[PDB]
Amino acid sequence: HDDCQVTNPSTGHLFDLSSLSGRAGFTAAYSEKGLVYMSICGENENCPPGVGACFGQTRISVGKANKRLRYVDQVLQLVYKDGSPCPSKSGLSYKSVISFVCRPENRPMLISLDKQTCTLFFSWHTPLACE
Ligand SMILES: [Br-]
Ligand SMILES: [Br-]
Ligand SMILES: [Br-]
Ligand SMILES: [Br-]
Repeated sequence: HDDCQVTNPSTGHLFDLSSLSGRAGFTAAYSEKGLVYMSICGENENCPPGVGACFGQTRISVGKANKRLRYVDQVLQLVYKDGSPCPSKSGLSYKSVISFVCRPENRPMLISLDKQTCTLFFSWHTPLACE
């Protein structure tokens, strides 16, 4: 239903990330000194309009925001696609994959940047991802 909510279809458990939404959003550490700004289920006020995540140093987009929350194998996931053109001979764009995993007891982390696909992979351990 693409409103920052999703159910586990096997159990009907309703997951909801609306409590993390807001333009102020969050940041994740990037490299030595940089960061990435990110808003959940909406654009981030530090990024260009419509952009849900962007590099701190440049405000260059690594994904357009959306509310299409998905459930797969106990993980909740947002995928912000259509980022800026990345350094790529074949014309790829940056995208951000944001994975919420259960923590029964709340900052995103960048765990990987796959240069092959220009995809930034983030993880966020949160009680919001538990059932
Ligand atoms: Br940066
Ligand atoms: Br949105
Ligand atoms: Br894309
Ligand atoms: Br992790």
